[PDB]
Amino acid sequence: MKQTLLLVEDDKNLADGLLVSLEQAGYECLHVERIADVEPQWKKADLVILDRQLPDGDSVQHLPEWKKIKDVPVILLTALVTVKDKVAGLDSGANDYLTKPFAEAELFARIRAQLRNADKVMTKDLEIDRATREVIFKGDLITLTRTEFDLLLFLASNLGRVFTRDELLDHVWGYNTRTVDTHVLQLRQKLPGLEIETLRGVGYKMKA
Amino acid sequence: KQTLLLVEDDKNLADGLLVSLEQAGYECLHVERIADVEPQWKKADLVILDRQLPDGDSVQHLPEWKKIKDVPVILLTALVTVKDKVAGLDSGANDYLTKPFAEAELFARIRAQLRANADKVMTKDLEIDRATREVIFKGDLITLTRTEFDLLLFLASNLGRVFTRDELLDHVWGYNTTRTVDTHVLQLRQKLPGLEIETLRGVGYKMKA
Amino acid sequence: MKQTLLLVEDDKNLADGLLVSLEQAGYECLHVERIADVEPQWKKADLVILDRQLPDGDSVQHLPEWKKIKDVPVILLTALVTVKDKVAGLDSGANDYLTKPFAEAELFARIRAQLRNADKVMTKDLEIDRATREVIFKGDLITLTRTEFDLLLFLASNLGRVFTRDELLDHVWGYNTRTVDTHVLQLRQKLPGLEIETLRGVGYKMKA
Amino acid sequence: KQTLLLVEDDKNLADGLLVSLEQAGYECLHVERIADVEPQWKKADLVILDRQLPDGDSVQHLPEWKKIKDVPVILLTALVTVKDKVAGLDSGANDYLTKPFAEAELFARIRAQLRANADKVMTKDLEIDRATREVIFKGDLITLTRTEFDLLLFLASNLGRVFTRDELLDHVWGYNTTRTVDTHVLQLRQKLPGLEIETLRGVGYKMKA
DNA sequence: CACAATTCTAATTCTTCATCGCTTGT
DNA sequence: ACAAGCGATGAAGAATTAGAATTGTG
Repeated sequence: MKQTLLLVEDDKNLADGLLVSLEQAGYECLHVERIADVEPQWKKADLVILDRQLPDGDSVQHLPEWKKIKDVPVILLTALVTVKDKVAGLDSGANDYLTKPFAEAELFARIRAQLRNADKVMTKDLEIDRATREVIFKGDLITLTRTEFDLLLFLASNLGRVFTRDELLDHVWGYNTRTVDTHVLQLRQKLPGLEIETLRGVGYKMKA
Repeated sequence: KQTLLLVEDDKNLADGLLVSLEQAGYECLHVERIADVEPQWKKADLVILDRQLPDGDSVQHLPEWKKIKDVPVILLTALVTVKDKVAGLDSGANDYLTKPFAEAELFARIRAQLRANADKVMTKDLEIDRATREVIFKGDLITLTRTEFDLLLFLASNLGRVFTRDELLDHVWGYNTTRTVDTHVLQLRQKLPGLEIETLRGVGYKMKA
Repeated sequence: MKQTLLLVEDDKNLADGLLVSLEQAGYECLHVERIADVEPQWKKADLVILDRQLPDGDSVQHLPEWKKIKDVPVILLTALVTVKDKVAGLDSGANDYLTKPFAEAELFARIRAQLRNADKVMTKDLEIDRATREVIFKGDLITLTRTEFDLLLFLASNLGRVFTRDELLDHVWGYNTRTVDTHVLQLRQKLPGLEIETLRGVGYKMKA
Repeated sequence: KQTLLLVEDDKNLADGLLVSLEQAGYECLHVERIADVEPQWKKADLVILDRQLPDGDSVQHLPEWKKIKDVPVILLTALVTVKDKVAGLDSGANDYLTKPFAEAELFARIRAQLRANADKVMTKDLEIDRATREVIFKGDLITLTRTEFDLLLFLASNLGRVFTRDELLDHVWGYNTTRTVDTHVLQLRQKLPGLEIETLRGVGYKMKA
């Protein structure tokens, strides 16, 4: 019961308030205010909420080439009026729509219904299927726990990315110190040929 | 090719919208009552429902239909109340419309939900039949309750797909009680011997084969 | 030990969805749109939410006589952001203020903060404290269940009120048929001398 | 008679605000560091706290301060994001205010929080010492783990009252996982035989005394 | 009265935390 | 070599599935 999430919005306290309810909801969040920054986080993202009027042009015009990267449930949430925009937003690749002042439970409903190969995460000699929660290393499946599988998968999708151990507490356990090492050592000592290059202070990324 | 379906008792606008939809390329199906929905649900690849039909409300019968063919169910009604948009979409509904609608708004929500036998299952061990609502494990006709008959069917459709106990009370029961499922499988190990249901610590339950 | 709630807002959509994620939350709600309609819904409540934009005048000018009845946590929220209005809203009896745009979680945080003699609701030969959930009837103490005690004190606060059998179901059972009859019998058969006057195939009511 | 307190390292702004309260008449205290924030917590009927402090954060140590006296508190900080606002309010706060503010705004929020031996307790058969974390239950000396002492602590504080297991996790354990309390009382019947703990099937637990 | 959800309850599978010692660069 | 930091060690305290009569109920 855990997936990923993305956000795009320039509004300040409304993009802030929404991302509090979702981190209280249990879906990890990425927040962006520049189309120049949406290319990095797209592959990481399984879902996208968007706004229409923004810097670097109208976002819907920059949309379809990101759809071309991944078939991702994309919802344009924005203040605008015409049904012409509804056709403008949904003739292209898109899978719903909303509008202006709204209630936050409305958005939570339209995205909950959309939640219900691409399901794999392949890196180097490793197949991770979360529909079964099984890992394979050179044709060998080793069973892990819900927390061991969590940290490994977050770094099975994030390649070459380093985050801090305090950040790993709030990214593997969800919203609310030395376990990070004694269990990544549970991983090294139980997965022969583990390719996690330890670092100093700041610590963990996956080369490939 | 492409097929669809619709359910509407109001005559003038329904007849006219399927005309423009028959003018459109799609081949069209239509009924006026809920007893006629289950006949052609299968051959249809997309449906259009309403909340105010003659023979009752369409949501109470919905989730059984998505478990014969999971096709995009687009609700359409005069109920602009947001609590319907909640009960609808948190039942097996994808999207809504407004009671009057722009025609190109409707189609745009048809393509957007199109671009992105069925009664018999074949578990290597045994056989399940949803018509007679029974089970045959190596010849034995096991006696189950509806609760324990229903949780096995949603799992036999997605075997090997482990899911948490919180995402099953929203899938066997109605969406939106208590903490129970641990005892509902314990009875199925008690009466179906050697049934491959692996239990994971802190994760969930799943069927391997 | 769940409790009550109340709402005063003429704006319909933002009062529509606001009560959704509260019914999703687990507190029953009351929906008002006139100050002449605010008077009757007060005593039954531990909490009160209020708007300053109302038909039939300024809501703060009808405020202290509601404080007289019960000292209730009554937040305010409006398009009036002036600290002068904050002094107006808070010199008089209240506990908080807010702003038109928010996270729905801000209210949720600012209502969980207020929850923590008046615990009782007392009727004919009946003493019901919700903090212990024992019934005292003519002096006798008698056991109940989770739902038995919940519907008994439901009709204990509501004097002479009548809800339909379907209305009693969604109220005492989780959101989103014959038991209402058989359980009110497990109420009569438990305690004799209970003024549940059955009506015409319709509803039920506790008179006094 | 009416007392209150303040916590801030900022020098002149704190000086001008406590003088206004002394101009307001409310007898007040002030501490500049967390080193002495704990001593004078008892004498105050209200506390104004700032998280921006040189010797660390304040919310990370908030709940044990309220756990000694349930007096309302207010947070004042340069962190005006809603994620900081809800985090403080959910971790035991009682109100909130922005960083740059007017005076009567504070005052009106001082009265609004005013108009509506705390270390040892003695109950039947239990004579509890919270400082040394020891209990003498029926003549014997009992010593168990920490969480099993904070659990019999908030119950020993609000005893005779029931609380659902959901309302204990955010009240005894760290908020800002269900099969636990069902087992945490079990060993309380193993180590404290004869404890006066009734249970409510479907509801929470309580101490009968 | 049948059916179902509760509390035990009993025996494990996992986090977290000190301690030595060990891996990086300073 | 020194000086922070990072393997490892292996526990002990949390969770985590399994039975039995009880309780509640649509």
